[PDB]
Amino acid sequence: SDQMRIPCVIMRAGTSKGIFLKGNDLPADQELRDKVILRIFGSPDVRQIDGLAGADPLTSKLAIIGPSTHPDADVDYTFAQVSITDAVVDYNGNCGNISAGVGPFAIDESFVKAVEPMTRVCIHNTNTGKLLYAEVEVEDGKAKVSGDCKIDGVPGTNAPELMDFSDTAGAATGKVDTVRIGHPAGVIPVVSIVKDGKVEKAALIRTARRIMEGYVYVEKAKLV
Amino acid sequence: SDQMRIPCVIMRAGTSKGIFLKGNDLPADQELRDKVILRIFGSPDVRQIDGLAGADPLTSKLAIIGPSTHPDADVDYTFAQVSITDAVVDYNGNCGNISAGVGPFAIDESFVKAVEPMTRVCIHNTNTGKLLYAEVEVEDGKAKVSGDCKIDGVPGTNAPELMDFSDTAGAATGKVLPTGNVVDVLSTSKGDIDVSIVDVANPCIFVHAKDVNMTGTETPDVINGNADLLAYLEEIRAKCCVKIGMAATEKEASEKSPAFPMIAFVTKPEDYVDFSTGNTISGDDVDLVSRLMFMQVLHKTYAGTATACTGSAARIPGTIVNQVLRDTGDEDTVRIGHPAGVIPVVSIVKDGKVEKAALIRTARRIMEGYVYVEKAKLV
Amino acid sequence: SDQMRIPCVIMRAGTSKGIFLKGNDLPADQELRDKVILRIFGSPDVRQIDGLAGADPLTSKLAIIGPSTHPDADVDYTFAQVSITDAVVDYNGNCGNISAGVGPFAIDESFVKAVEPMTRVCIHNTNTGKLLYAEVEVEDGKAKVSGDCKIDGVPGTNAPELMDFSDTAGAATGKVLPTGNVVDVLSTSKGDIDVSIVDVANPCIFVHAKDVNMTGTETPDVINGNADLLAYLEEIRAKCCVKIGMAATEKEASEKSPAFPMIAFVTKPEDYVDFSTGNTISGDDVDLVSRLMFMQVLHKTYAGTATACTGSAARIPGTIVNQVLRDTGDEDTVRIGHPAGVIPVVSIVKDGKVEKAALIRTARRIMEGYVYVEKAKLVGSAWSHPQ
Amino acid sequence: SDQMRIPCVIMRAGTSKGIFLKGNDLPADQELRDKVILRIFGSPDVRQIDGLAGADPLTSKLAIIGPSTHPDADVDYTFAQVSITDAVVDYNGNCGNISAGVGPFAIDESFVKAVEPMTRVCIHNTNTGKLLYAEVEVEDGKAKVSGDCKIDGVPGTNAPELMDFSDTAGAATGKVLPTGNVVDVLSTSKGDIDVSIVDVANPCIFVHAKDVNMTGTETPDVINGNADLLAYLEEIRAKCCVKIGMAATEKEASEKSPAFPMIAFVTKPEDYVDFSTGNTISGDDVDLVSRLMFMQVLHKTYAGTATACTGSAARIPGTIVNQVLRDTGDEDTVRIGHPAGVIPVVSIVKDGKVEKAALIRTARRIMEGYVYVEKAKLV
Repeated sequence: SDQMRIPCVIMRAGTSKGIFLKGNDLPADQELRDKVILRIFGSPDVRQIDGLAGADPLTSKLAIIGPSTHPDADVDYTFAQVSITDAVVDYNGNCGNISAGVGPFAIDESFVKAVEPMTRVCIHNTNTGKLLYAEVEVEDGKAKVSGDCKIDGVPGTNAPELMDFSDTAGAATGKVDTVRIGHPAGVIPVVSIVKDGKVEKAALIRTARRIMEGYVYVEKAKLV
Repeated sequence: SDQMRIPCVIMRAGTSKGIFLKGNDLPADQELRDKVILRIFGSPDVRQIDGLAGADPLTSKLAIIGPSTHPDADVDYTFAQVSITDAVVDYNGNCGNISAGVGPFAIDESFVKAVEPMTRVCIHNTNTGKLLYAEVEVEDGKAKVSGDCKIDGVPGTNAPELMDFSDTAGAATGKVLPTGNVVDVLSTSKGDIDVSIVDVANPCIFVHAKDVNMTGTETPDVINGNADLLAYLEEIRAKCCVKIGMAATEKEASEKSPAFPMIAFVTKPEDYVDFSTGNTISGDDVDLVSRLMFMQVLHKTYAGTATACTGSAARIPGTIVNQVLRDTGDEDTVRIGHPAGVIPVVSIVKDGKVEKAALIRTARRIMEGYVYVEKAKLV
Repeated sequence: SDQMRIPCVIMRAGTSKGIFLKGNDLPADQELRDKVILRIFGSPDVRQIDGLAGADPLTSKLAIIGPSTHPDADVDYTFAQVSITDAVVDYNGNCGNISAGVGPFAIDESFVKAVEPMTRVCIHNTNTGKLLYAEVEVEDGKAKVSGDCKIDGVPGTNAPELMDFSDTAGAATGKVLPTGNVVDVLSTSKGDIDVSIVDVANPCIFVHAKDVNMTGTETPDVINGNADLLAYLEEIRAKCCVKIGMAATEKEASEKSPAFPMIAFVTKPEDYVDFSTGNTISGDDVDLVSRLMFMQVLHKTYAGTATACTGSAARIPGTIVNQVLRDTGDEDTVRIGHPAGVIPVVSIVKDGKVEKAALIRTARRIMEGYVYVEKAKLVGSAWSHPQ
Repeated sequence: SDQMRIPCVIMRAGTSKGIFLKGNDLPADQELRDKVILRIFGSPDVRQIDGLAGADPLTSKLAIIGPSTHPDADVDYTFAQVSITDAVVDYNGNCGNISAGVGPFAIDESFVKAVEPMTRVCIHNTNTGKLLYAEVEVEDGKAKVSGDCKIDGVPGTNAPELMDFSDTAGAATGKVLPTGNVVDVLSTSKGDIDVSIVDVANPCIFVHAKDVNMTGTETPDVINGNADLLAYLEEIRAKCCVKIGMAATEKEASEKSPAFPMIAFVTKPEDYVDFSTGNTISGDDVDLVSRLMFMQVLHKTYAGTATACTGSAARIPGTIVNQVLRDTGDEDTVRIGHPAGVIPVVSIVKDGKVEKAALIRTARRIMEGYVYVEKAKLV
């Protein structure tokens, strides 16, 4: 009676931790939808002590997953950066690491039919409108977790997943092979192709796994 | 098939977030039990990115609940701090904050029969051997969550829980007054100073604000920008550490016991500025003003175990805390004026015996479900 | 340990209980899939004591739900009647009852975006190839459960769901009117008799109650009473079965095919007695009285598929059902007078093509969580005959 | 928002199926409790189409589990028979089969610490005040499921569990022979009949098969299929219920106490068909043939309690059971032939008192999760 349950899963998506929710498990009204996300995350609060998020920007992001609204997509995906300090749910942009969780989650939730060795998943990003391509290793109707692929920022080794960003060209503007990078915590290669105005492939190897599934509670009285 | 499922609860307990597991859901082999815990939390990792914990010691604490092995206790409770950067599951002391979630957990899981208005849950701490008494508000078979009691560290208000720490008297030491004195005069690099050493919940050393050259109502920014004060308080801390048996040497105390005993400096109730909010706390709302150090640095509020210890000291005739304390007549509450507010503690000590050391906490179940552990990482 | 967990939902779907699973949560290997399904249900075992099924075929049904395999469909849906008594998972037909829960399941699981006050769900049935159209009441991202609608076989009242079988027009024969004619003269051991054969959801034969020496308003004791009427109705049924191409022989029709086509005798709205409560149903409540045989015996109420078929025939001008129907005008519902109450159906036919043939159903989620199946009983044997 | 969630477990316990709820998960108000239970089960309704239960008395059973309320017991267990046909939840007895899931449930839920090979669980049956003891095979913190033990009425083979019903004499009356007699003649609408009433684990009424026009070896279909036998068995049942203080009227007995006492009709050993397989159970394999009625209808196997009670009666010189029983010689086992085969019970009555009442059982968790209940059905 004091609280309400919401189904909810938590993922490591690449170098991030995401909280994953199904479109229908959230309020239709945007005002209430935002209050409820803030309550799940434990925002606004520097410690995020009364909610699921872990007080770092890398561990305070949302993926809402729903039925595809695009004839060429298996699944719709809405990303949000949930502010730690402010009452703000920011829907501006795509998260490349978080989109690495989407495919495996879509398979494990039967939004996409599992095909052994490898399932191609096509993701419709809402914030952008653009399509992403995930190539997912599948074993027994579920996403493979184990294997020998190292990405920097995550201890140990996991099943590789290829993300294709090639149709991201246009992001905000509407206008536009393995190359290294010495980012904050190591190194990272990508399969770029530079040809003026068309992007052939922008593909990189990510990694993901499900950490938890269950129900978050959210206090009713705090939705005054 | 790749991953393994373990039943699991996440709670806010006081100003902490903990993971609450049941005894039987964990392997009995200590060595592998700990490999699982580390895997559940995501350690070792600065970022704890491949686990449930939030990469801060406040959000990296474990609670294993099981059947009571003590005839007066309802539930057994084993605490552990799970290291972030290392592969250690440290079961050493207890944690006063996390214990706040145990009563609500026991009720919601039906370890204890729900009784309306309030359910008394007696918790046997495993790490320590001591009992804690919880007074939980209950409604419709569950622990009440909503209400209008406020605690520092947690936004908003909630339902109160009464945590009595009376049985932790002589925690670290075996005695409420380890030194046998109500005030000890301590030799110091800067001359003699008066100190009062009390051991309830955790050992605490008390000093007059004047004797360390402060008004007592200073601000965290003023206090932390005083290398000289800090060097001095640590010096005093370390000497009493040696004095009460917790280290052989001041170096050892400073290096290997940085946390306990704690040190606080006290004054009489007077008006002061709430640092966090720029507003004035009237001296009429507090029975004394205190400034607690924790980890060679000012604690921005007041630690739970320091609260129980301060209140206990208040009631022992002759301690620095008792001298400074505004007489409370028949009120058993003492009101401690910390930097950002006032925290009440119910404190009854008759004849050197602690009969109540009870503070108000709060707790809330955040999530329930199953954690996943990768089978290959347990090799 | 000893057991493996599988996600799982139990639903009430129409007057049935179904176990609803998701495509990727079952094994791909067909032989192993049926194994796991059977362990879930507790079959074979006449009591089904070691699984979730209720040991009655009403409560031993399966729905596998996964992503759509059809351009116009939101979701794919596979049905199966799990056998109580033998190690068999029977994927033959479809169940208009079980599919009543598909729509709500799809919404509650976010396979179809929730729309208030109502979501249309397009269901692609695997066993059959046809599409089904669910109109579902939604509130706060979920199928409504509470409401004022009453269905027989379910205590109390619930939120109504519209289930449209109009895409099962000519499913069994390829044509709505398997003969081309709205009425046919059929030869009989008792003379010629008029018959209308319509094929929506399932083929039905329709007969004037008068032409079988009935008033049309009798009772399950009275009808089942005289063996001449029972015998004569099987004759007609078996002969039509042959005529529309589903048997080569009356004998074969009535032994290898006793369920379909079905047969009903019909009259205009009238007062008549409900056998279950000696009460009286006014003729203004109904748009025709009708009496349905199923398995050589009177059906005590009305079969789902017959309902959809009857409503359709009623709108096809000429047919016996259509001749005997009360005008409805603006109202698309036709109310059918069966022997223990009045079932309704939404029926629109325009220019020989059927647009709505919709039953009113009800559904509700009963439980969600994890079924356990014991791994040792899944182990692949050399040969397993329990005899 | 239309529906409420209730945590919930389904188990096969022995040869029955049960729903296991924890104490704090059901409302405190008895009337609201009983309305919730009915919604969870789907009652009343011949089909139980809108609830969890299976529309057969053996699949409409409830166990509620809570903390122990008895100084020698690890856990509390309250049984209820949920009526299929009526709005009735019946707490007047124990259930032997269901009680077999209680040990496994208590361990899997951490009310009892798991001990490898075998964990002893002492169980306080609420309804009756008596204690039963269970010995459970544990592996990896949970009750074992897999094994080589066969119990007739459940396909395949499982981990065995030893159930001990020795502390359960006079479960409802306070006396092994509540009338004082081994045999009483009862007045009846068909004239005088001999009955033995024995109260061990639960009270049972034993009758000669022939005194009711049966050969004793009939089939659920054959027995469930004649109204008169059924109406007459209930008359006997109801009358002995009143005669023993569990009811005021015979009408009340059939309406408010339809579960207990139970009634069985018995015969000397004979060949009979096992309805569930079709196989012939040989007369040399049993010591007697019993047909047990439960909820006005044949009990399709045999009750755990009725098993304890039937064996005890076999050892009391004079009872109908005793009269019909093949001499066992040195063997302490009595082999009871029920409709689905054979159940053995180690049964020693030393002239007055029950020293052994022991059987083997088997248990399995089938599903964990949340039942939903429609809020509007409760207002």
